[PDB]
Amino acid sequence: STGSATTTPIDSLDDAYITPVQIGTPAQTLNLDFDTGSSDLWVFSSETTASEVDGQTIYTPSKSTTAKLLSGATWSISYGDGSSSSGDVYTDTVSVGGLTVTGQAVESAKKVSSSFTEDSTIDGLLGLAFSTLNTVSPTQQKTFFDNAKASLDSPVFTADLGYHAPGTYNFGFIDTTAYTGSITYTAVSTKQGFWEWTSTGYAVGSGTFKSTSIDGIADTGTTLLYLPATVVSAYWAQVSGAKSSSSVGGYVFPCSATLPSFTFGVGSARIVIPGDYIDFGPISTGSSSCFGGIQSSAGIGINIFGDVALKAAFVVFNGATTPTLGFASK
Repeated sequence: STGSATTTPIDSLDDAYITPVQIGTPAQTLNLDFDTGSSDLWVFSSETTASEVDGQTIYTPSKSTTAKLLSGATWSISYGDGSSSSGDVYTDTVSVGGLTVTGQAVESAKKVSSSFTEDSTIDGLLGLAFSTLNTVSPTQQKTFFDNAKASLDSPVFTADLGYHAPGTYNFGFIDTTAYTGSITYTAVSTKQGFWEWTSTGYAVGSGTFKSTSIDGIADTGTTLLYLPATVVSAYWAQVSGAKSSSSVGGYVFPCSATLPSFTFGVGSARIVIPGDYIDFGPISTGSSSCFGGIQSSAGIGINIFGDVALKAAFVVFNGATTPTLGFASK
């Protein structure tokens, strides 16, 4: 089997991407944030504290003839941005772009933190990291991809995120029309539960490529590109007036600037992020200070190849017995 679904930016900055997902019988369609950095499929629901729902579409398990309470199971997750959610668990039928999994754990939120409430466009998350990170207790549950894998034509999914435009998540096949050149595959460590890999270096604009190993994670659920402070300083030093602002929370730059590109290495291959992809707009409405899309990871503990990086590539998440990642230009 295969599936193919369009993913759409939630706003004009590509702050996140939403993909429609069918849950239950009859189908209830919710727009979920597909997140290769986590492993829980959770949704706003009829159980979510009413004051914490503000415009999201909710899953109502009592209206699904295939929903079954997973007795005793609870979940609770905290994300790198400080947000969190928790609740109980149902199993139900879940379909993405024509690909159906029966018995998928659907984690129903009883509580969500303010940033989720405040974003009316995201009805939940669909985790695509390794199932070892799934938070359901006392019986850990499998991701949608893990449950689908054996049925897929090939045990892979691909992320093709757009810049200020829709893109595609495919399951079970590699669309050879969706990229240019060849796909370069690189090794993955699953030891932390992530799609963790080692970039071979970087360049700023037209500058020379610096060969240096950068371990980090391919994370569709993180907006920006988070890299070591040395790399980030070298980038922003090429932008007149750019500075790191403790009060804003990262590098800002004059909105009048033209940003240089940023290149990252995948083996001997190179992925070029155009400068425009690094502009996240005014820090507050009407400001002439703009927020940068490349930020330091120094306070995170891990480097994160988020959407800013991934949207410049066609990315293969290869879930073969030994997982690997593939990157192609497009």
